[PDB]
Amino acid sequence: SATAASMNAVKDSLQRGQSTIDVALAAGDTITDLLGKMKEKALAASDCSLNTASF
Amino acid sequence: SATAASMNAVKDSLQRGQSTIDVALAAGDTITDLLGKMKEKALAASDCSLNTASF
Repeated sequence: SATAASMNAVKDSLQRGQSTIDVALAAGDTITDLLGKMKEKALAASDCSLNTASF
Repeated sequence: SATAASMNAVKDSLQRGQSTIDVALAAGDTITDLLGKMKEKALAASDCSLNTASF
């Protein structure tokens, strides 16, 4: 029964790990969206027929 | 009959031994419970992802 109590202690560490990885995943989704937008902006800025004001 | 009286003297020593061992057993049960709790605490403290404040 001592071992079963120890497993009761293990579950808390696993739950904390779950929470940490969830936060990381949310931030990562936001970052991927921003990276797509940045790629579009960089593609638009590479046009050679633009004014000095659009660049 | 002298021997029977002597046995009457023996029974008291046996009863005192009973009492002493009973006290020891009660203390031992408490100690085993505390040892289980200590094992759980030591297992929890070995997690490498804890803060300086939880340790």
